[PDB]
Amino acid sequence: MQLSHRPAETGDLETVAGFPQDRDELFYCYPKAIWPFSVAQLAAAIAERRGSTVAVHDGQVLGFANFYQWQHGDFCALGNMMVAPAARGLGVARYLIGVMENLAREQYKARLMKISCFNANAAGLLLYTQLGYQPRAIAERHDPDGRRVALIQMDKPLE
Ligand SMILES: CC(=O)SCCNC(=O)CCNC(=O)[C@H](O)C(C)(C)COP(=O)(O)OP(=O)(O)OC[C@H]1O[C@@H](n2cnc3c(N)ncnc32)[C@H](O)[C@@H]1OP(=O)(O)O
Ligand SMILES: [Cl-]
Repeated sequence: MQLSHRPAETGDLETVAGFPQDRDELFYCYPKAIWPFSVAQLAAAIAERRGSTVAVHDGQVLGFANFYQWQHGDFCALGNMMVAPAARGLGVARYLIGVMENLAREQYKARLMKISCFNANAAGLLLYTQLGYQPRAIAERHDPDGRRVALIQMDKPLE
């Protein structure tokens, strides 16, 4: 998987808004969104966030991520991490997380990256563990059916 990256563009949003395959996946990567996902919901997140970036391979947009918190000299918090279903398990998220780590360091002078994953998202928890993130805290949250879930907050030093 040779991959490139660039800022997200308007024409990318239809494709990216197709990445979550079901209500669970949408909850995991964007818990304030409501199913079905739409370009309007994606565009609204982009407008409130920073660093919205796509990963591209062989002319296809395969991954998306951004920051929902940014604090210069301090940390960024990575969210909306989503990969095309036909392209999972090929390193897209690993590549994109590295690009976002570099952007945090270079543009934000961040010392730390924060992420939070819902307990049911095994793939996400294992992704960030593989990339050297460690768990710090667990917070109670609710899913769209009002059921109690656990949000696992993790972080990683950027040096
Ligand atoms: C902070 C957040 O935004 S959390 C939200 C994460 N997003 C979602 O859950 C939305 C739906 N899911 C997806 O988009 C994807 O499955 C992602 C983002 C979780 C993973 O993206 P991928 O590009 O498939 O992951 P990538 O291939 O880069 O794998 C990197 C690591 O993730 C983990 N991983 C990825 N998929 C799986 C899986 N199906 N089962 C177990 N571990 C997995 C492994 O640790 C893997 O490392 P390895 O292959 O060296 O063992
Ligand atoms: Cl998010």
